[PDB]
Amino acid sequence: MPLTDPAKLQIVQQRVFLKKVCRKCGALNPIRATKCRRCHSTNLRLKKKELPTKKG
Ligand SMILES: [Zn+2]
Repeated sequence: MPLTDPAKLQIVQQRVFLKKVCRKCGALNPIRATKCRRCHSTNLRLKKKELPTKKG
């Protein structure tokens, strides 16, 4: 991301798991966060992990 840190304790350092975006605000929280840092409503959805080519 535009904020290019060296390596936080997040998925920035080569992870296939994306971040979670609040379905209320659209606030994307770290995979470490338990809930939204906007409304604290625990209403987050992790972005489409997607697939490589086939299922598995
Ligand atoms: Zn929210």
